[PDB]
Amino acid sequence: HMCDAFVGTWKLVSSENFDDYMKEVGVGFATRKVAGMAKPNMIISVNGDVITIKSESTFKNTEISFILGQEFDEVTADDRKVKSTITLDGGVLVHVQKWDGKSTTIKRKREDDKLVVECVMKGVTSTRVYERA
Ligand SMILES: O=C([O-])c1cc(C2CCCCC2)ccc1O
Repeated sequence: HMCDAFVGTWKLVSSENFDDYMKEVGVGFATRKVAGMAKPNMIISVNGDVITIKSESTFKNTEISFILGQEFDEVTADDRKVKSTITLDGGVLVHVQKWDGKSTTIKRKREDDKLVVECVMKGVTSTRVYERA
């Protein structure tokens, strides 16, 4: 019952500063333009202790599965090879990615009927709001 309020299928409804976030992370121009245009569906599910997050769009379809607090190796949609740990902190899913001595944090929060995603790198924040599909 750890992530009950996050489970379901979610669709992007608004975005702010996403280009700038992608630039901070090091994403190249063509990828930023195509990924920025994406309208992803985020599908979150839980089976026992294993959480699965899928992100589907015309840009890329990705899937991660994990156990809270347990590190994994992930290839991101922009093809970074990162070491990721996802934890629950005060009801917020906190996803930290480390690679090449850099770090970024992606927080997912339930706020009213929305799932709000905040992506942060070096003072550059992007806010992505999803609603139930
Ligand atoms: O679409 C999203 O909402 C979303 C996308 C990403 C990555 C996409 C590829 C480039 C780096 C960011 C990270 C978190 C997100 O929440």
